[PDB]
Amino acid sequence: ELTAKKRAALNRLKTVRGHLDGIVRMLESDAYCVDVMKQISAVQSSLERANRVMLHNHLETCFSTAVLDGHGQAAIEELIDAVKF
Amino acid sequence: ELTAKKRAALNRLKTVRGHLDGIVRMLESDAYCVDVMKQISAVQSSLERANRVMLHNHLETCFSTAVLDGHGQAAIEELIDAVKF
Ligand SMILES: [Cu+]
Ligand SMILES: [Cu+]
Repeated sequence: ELTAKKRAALNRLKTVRGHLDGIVRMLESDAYCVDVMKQISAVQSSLERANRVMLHNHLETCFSTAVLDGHGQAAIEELIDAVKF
Repeated sequence: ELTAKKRAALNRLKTVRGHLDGIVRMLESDAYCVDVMKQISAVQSSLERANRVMLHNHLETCFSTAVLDGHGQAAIEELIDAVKF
């Protein structure tokens, strides 16, 4: 069943797929380079926001409750690739 | 009519919209946070590549042929917002 944050991330993502459609569309109509470039940047910024809600969800959620057991090093170590790999 | 670079940017973008679908889908199935986070990052990296092909197209294209006339300052000045605004 679906979190606070995971819902919003999801809706954010849905919103971004439509944003993407628009860009695909204008590129298809041989749109002005700079305009396309700025849409693409708008999309990336929304992606950044969604990813950080994710992280945030993850930390209080799966991350924390690597309280009990092997948690610790493994949760961290793999958390690290998802920041940049 | 459609450029070298603008074609590829377009196909890249089309590819990314499908990538996005997948993410929307897994989030809908309450997917593992980290996995989702890493897809989202994969999408952003492809966006970065597409944007730079754009830039590259723009520079040889509309940017350059602000050779003649008021070109110069205006093309540059507005080019600058599309790097970060
Ligand atoms: Cu998680
Ligand atoms: Cu251009």
